[PDB]
Amino acid sequence: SLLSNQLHFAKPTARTPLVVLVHGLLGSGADWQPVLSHLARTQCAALTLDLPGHGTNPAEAVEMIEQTVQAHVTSEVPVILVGYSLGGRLIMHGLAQGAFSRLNLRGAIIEGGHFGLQENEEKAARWQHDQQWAQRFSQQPIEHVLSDWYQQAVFSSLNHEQRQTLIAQRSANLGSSVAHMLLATSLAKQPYLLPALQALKLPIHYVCGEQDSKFQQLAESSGLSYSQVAQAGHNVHHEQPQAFAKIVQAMIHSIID
Repeated sequence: SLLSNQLHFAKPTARTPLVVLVHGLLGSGADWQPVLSHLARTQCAALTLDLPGHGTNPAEAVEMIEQTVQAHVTSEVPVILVGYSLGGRLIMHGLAQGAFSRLNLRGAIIEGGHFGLQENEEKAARWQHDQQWAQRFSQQPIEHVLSDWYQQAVFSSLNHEQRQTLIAQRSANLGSSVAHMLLATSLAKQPYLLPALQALKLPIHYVCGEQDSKFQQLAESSGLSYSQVAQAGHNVHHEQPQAFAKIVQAMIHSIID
């Protein structure tokens, strides 16, 4: 069993790194098409994947990501893991646990992934918050829930037309499957990851949008190398796919000739 997946551009090899792209809650591998359009010019292979409960197919998610990437490479192929939001957190969690140790990992790019909450008080509040969203996704019309989801602060950069486009695209999701994934990977349950990450020899690069105050402050205070993208909020790969692809290219350039 693999996650739903698609290989792009080229055969992964020692000379052609594999860029693994992992979307966030409500998204799918199709979210990466704008970035891939720009990355096509760079010698690499890319792998898009659908997280459990997502796509046209509605420790565990992490294992399945590792297995799906492993199915496309040998130990000689350099791999870059790129994750947006939940996808970022899944990658960071795997990295903190040593879960990708049988891949030739050469870098990671994390776009708006939360390192975790530090205090039981916040974790409790987060669990309530996540349960309330999950119930909404379970039992209310998805377009109603999505209309509120896209009013969250992380999406402050978006205009009405952008929000409406996303509401429409995301309304294909199965509400119950979204809710389960939300809870199963709730931030409330996440160990704080930043110390484990800081200790890795692997280069880890954080990407934030300048208009996303919450994740810009996380990026800025993390001590990790980071890009802060002008004229973008949380979802940089949607808002500024060319700038995002340039960041991925820079890491590819850093690992091979």
